[PDB]
Amino acid sequence: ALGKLQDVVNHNAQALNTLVKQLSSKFGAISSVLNDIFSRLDPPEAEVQIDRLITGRLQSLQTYVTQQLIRAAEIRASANLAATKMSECVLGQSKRVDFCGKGYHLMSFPQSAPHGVVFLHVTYVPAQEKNFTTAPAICHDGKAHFPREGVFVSNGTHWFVTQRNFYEPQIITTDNTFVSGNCDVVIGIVNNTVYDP
Amino acid sequence: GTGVLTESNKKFLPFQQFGRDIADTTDAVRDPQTLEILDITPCSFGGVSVITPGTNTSNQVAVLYQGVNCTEVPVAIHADQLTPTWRVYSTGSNVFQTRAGCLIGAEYVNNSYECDIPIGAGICASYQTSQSIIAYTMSLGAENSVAYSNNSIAIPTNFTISVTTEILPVSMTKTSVDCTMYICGDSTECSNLLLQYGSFCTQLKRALTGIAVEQDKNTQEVFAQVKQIYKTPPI
Amino acid sequence: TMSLGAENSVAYSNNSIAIPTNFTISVTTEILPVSMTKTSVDCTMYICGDSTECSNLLLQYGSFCTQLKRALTGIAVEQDKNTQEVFAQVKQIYKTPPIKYFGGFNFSQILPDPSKPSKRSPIEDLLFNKVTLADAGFIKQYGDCLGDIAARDLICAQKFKGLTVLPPLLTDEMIAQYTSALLAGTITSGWTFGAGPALQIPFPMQMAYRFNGIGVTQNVLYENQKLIANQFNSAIGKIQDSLSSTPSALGKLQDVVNHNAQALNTLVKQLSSKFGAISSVLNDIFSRLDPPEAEVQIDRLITGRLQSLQTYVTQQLIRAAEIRASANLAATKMSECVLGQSKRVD
Amino acid sequence: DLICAQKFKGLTVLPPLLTDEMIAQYTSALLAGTITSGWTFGAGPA
Ligand SMILES: *[C@@H]1O[C@H](CO)[C@@H](O)[C@H](O)[C@H]1NC(C)=O
Ligand SMILES: *[C@@H]1O[C@H](CO)[C@@H](O)[C@H](O)[C@H]1NC(C)=O
Ligand SMILES: *[C@@H]1O[C@H](CO)[C@@H](O)[C@H](O)[C@H]1NC(C)=O
Ligand SMILES: *[C@@H]1O[C@H](CO)[C@@H](O)[C@H](O)[C@H]1NC(C)=O
Ligand SMILES: *[C@@H]1O[C@H](CO)[C@@H](O)[C@H](O)[C@H]1NC(C)=O
Ligand SMILES: *[C@@H]1O[C@H](CO)[C@@H](O)[C@H](O)[C@H]1NC(C)=O
Ligand SMILES: *[C@@H]1O[C@H](CO)[C@@H](O)[C@H](O)[C@H]1NC(C)=O
Ligand SMILES: *[C@@H]1O[C@H](CO)[C@@H](O)[C@H](O)[C@H]1NC(C)=O
Ligand SMILES: *[C@@H]1O[C@H](CO)[C@@H](O)[C@H](O)[C@H]1NC(C)=O
Repeated sequence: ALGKLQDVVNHNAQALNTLVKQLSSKFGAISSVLNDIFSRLDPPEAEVQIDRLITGRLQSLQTYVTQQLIRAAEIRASANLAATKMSECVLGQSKRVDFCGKGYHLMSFPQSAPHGVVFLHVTYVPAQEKNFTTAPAICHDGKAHFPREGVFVSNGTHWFVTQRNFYEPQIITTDNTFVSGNCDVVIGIVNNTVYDP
Repeated sequence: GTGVLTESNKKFLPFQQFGRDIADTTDAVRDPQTLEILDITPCSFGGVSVITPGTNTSNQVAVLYQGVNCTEVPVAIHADQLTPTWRVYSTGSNVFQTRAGCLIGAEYVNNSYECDIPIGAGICASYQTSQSIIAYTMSLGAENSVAYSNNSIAIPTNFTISVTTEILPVSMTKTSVDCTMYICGDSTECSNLLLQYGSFCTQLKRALTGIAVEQDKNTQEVFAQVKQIYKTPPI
Repeated sequence: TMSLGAENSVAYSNNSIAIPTNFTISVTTEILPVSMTKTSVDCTMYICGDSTECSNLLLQYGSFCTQLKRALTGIAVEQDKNTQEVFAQVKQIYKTPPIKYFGGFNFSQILPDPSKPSKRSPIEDLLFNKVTLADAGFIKQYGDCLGDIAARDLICAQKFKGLTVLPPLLTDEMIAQYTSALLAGTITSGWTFGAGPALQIPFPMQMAYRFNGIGVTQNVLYENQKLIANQFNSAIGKIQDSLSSTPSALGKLQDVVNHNAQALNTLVKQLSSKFGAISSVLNDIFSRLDPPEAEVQIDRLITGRLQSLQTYVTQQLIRAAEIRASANLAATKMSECVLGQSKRVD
Repeated sequence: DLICAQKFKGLTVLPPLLTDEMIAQYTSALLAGTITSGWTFGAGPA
């Protein structure tokens, strides 16, 4: 579950552990303790031994710092992503798919984890389907009849105009249905009535 | 140098003896005592890679030899050629060749399952049944044929309310290093020699301070988007 | 001097509105890199050319080499993650229905082709052929590398130096199957399958709802169905022609491949630098010097080559971060665009 | 702990400016507003 923060912590700890362990490395030099080098060699050669050791250790610090720069850049990308997620989904309702949850989005709740943030995207998912016979327009009186908002479906014999994301049939009336043109150009136009209130 | 010697079909000009390549390594040589032009090629090699279920579960294991074909891999027994002390695998009967390299220790299965130990080029091993390591091409999923028709729609009559977590990192630990004490602790001569390298320690110090303040800004701009703290109502 | 463009004088008038009276569908491509090539470097065959004393001397340089290997492994697994999260969003591989009459729209250019042994649509075949990819994980038995070959010389030299590439986990056929599942679902179901399984819906109805989602009612779709079908078909054919004509259409992917090839090949050239040593061959250094000076030169050369490898790794890390940003962008595009309809301009 | 050991050799770990109680208070404010106000409190008041 929490792998995406556990890895942050473990990578930081591992980098520091490697940086510490580098102290024992010799880098070709006779030993990795400077006092022994000073108290066992003459200054001219103690000089070069220390030179090599300093170069190695400084280069180790340098690579540590560069790796940290790159990790910080990637974490800043994730922090910009988290800021956008909190703004767009905690403080609103997002309209872009798969940004704030698999499915249609309703809300979101933040929870503060150590070195991170956790969101609880409360989404909406349709479950149970039922096939139907659908027709783009209904030619009542020669004129076509597009559904004002919804799809045309037929439970076999009768036609209803339901919404698209939750089956809920209503009888056809002039308020579900707007008209534009005539039933001579569109294909799949059908013949039905449109009750007038 | 070491390697394998080959009858080079190439022709040297009468005065230069040996060739080279992109890197200045020798890639040919005119053999003395025979005046024959000889090639050089490194003895075959390649990384190995171990495929193990967790030790808490099993102790048997399959080994992947990357790149190499399944011809020289068994020939290379540990006694002479195979450097690692892996003698049983150099003789196993379960040798199977994939596009990643010759692998030893798994039985190829003609089935297909969603897998856990990726190998490469589709293959991926696992543990199954009298129970050992398999090696099978992965399965993308249950190949479905969604029914298209030009007068049939499918309208959902029932919903559900998922709630799915999503975990994002925000900040990291704000380390900081002490250049001189790290490189050499309490050695004045070493400090003298160390200051001679210029603005390295200052540069590291500056970079790490930049990272730390960036962390503080990260947390501040992820969470502190609220004008004033609010209270939940009593009821 | 650079011309920004043809000067124009848009006309303002507080009782003048220009309402268009005719549209024009248009299909326009958009290339994106997703995954780079998974390299993996052998520390002690590059740094320490097939020698014995040098390797022992390397054994006292700390954990630089295991750290390098660990970083490159992280990059490789990251690349497989990128590909898997961009393409394999669909849980269950759908497949196209036998009939291909989608109200008049012609998908033959994008839907798969049963004739070819490579089960890819013709457009995928075109751009595929166009991208000149260097070898990425053949079997390369010792035999194919041994010889006086000419074109394989580059990969052979890289392998000889120990530098090598690893095959991507998902073969190109599995990638093709993933893209075909995305296509079949988005054709016969629409955006509906981004919120669960795929709900079937006749394609003219789906285009009617796409239309209705940009402020134009649906009658300008149902009343002009054949005209829009012809515009769509022509547009797709044009795309095919335009891709075929200019080889620079997809220069981004070629840029990725070439950047990797250059980056790794510089590495092979680096070995021809003495670094202030006697020569660039360890064996000669060991075979002409006494241990004291020999070791000193060896240390000088090992530090040089380790520094070169460190630079290579670092730049690989940078480039992998850029590719991961592009792959996150492509994952967001395949979500908000392929699996839905986007309201974000441009 | 190992932290003391790595503390020597001069590798300090500075604390984060925001303590976990402060961060928890931030998220508590967010939750209370988003529960009794909705989206309204991203735009000006609550
Ligand atoms: C809808 O038709 C398809 C066509 O085969 C069928 O598989 C499916 O079961 C039908 N829907 C229901 C709810 O039965
Ligand atoms: C369809 O809906 C109508 C609504 O009046 C209902 O009377 C009828 O029983 C339903 N089923 C069929 C098969 O017509
Ligand atoms: C629909 O009705 C019209 C007249 O009302 C008739 O001319 C036409 O043939 C009918 N078509 C169908 C498909 O019922
Ligand atoms: C070395 O011995 C071979 C034996 O056949 C002979 O051909 C060759 O000339 C000899 N080389 C020299 C330099 O004498
Ligand atoms: C492995 O070597 C054999 C040698 O006869 C060759 O036939 C075979 O094709 C090689 N493997 C592959 C995958 O090419
Ligand atoms: C649906 O598809 C069938 C088979 O291609 C076709 O005969 C029919 O005309 C289509 N729908 C219409 C327009 O009636
Ligand atoms: C809809 O689904 C719920 C479970 O999600 C179930 O309890 C209920 O009976 C189903 N039918 C209706 C009409 O709600
Ligand atoms: C719209 O433009 C197209 C050009 O492709 C033309 O063929 C068509 O007749 C135009 N329609 C109208 C109503 O002007
Ligand atoms: C679709 O385009 C292809 C390529 O030209 C060809 O089969 C034909 O022109 C069209 N066929 C159908 C059925 O649309």
